[PDB]
Amino acid sequence: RPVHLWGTEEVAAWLEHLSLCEYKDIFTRHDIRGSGLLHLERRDLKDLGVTKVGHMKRILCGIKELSR
Amino acid sequence: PVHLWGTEEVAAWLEHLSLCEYKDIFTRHDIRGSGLLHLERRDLKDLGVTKVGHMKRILCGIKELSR
Amino acid sequence: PVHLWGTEEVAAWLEHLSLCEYKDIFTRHDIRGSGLLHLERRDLKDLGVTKVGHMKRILCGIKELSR
Amino acid sequence: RPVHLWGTEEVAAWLEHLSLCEYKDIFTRHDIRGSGLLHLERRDLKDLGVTKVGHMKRILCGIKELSR
Amino acid sequence: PVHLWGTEEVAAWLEHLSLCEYKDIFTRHDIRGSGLLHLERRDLKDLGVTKVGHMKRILCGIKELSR
Amino acid sequence: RPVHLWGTEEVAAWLEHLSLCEYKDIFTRHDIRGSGLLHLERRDLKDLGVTKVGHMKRILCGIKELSR
Repeated sequence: RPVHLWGTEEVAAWLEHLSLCEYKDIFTRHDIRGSGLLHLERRDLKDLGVTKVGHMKRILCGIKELSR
Repeated sequence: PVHLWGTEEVAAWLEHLSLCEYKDIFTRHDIRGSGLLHLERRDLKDLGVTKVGHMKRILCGIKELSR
Repeated sequence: PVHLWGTEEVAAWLEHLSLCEYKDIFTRHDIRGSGLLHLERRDLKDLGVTKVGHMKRILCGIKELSR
Repeated sequence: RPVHLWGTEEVAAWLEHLSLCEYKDIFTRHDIRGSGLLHLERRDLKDLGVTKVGHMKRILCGIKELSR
Repeated sequence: PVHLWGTEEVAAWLEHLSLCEYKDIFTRHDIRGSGLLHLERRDLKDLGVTKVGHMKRILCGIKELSR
Repeated sequence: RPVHLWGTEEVAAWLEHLSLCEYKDIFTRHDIRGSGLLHLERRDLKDLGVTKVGHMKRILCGIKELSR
């Protein structure tokens, strides 16, 4: 289960875990593997479709909250 | 506790700063409690805030929240 | 050494990342070794890559090449 | 010979020097003087006809590799 | 001061760049001083300039005017 | 008088104020209200009839020079 080995579906849970299920799609289409998450930057999220800041933040912080 | 401020809890805060004119976006962007705590100049720029005196007012209202 | 990777050397790499589905363009665009080392989000977007998880996979495969 | 004083033909060599002779034409038509090179941006190259990324890159890096 | 360059003031400038062959359009389009200061790649493309080396020459002659 | 509330005639002055009176017509026909001005883009101007760059620029800059 290493954060870095999360298959695309592993990530999905996570988001669902943040109540951001509504993003499970794209995050899946863009083959967002475990590791990928760990480096998403505001722009990646913008390219990934996320726009409500409170969500980028929510996702972004859900990340530091991961590696760490 | 800020850490759990619903989107409406934040609203008050802004209104407490006399920045009510921003309660909209801050609400649309689902700016939860925690989110505030990490806004960076850019987030505010993306959030619509532009008058520096306001970005600062909001940003310091944050430093003046966690600490 | 990457710095001299012919267009086919790069190909392997991609295939090493399981991104074989990109070996085409990367070859058409005469993506030599050095070129890789400087691809920027845009180059990848121009290069056809779009699934973020891939741009990242490629980009990090690069940081994970020079360093 | 100052990079900034390269006449249009000076540039030409350079490209030929990168094995990008196939671009000597346009680069010449667009009166690409020495200095001009120094500021080409992805778009200039796209307007200049270059499309194979590996070439824009090759040219672009041939530039930092110049001024510097 | 550029900021007030009449259409003919601009003309000299171009001629100073050895881009006299453009003094026409730049004059027709009533390219006043200030206008120059904001030309963007497109304006030049609309203005007729096409040889990149010239758009650049003009554009930098501008950066090299305000600053 | 809020830039955004300029009636069609309010705009007119402005243009006349830029010595672009020769455009007061179209700008009036196209019911160019205050706010409208604030978002004109090169194309709007082209559709609006303005063609001498120095004028689009003049108008365009007369705008940033407004909101700001």
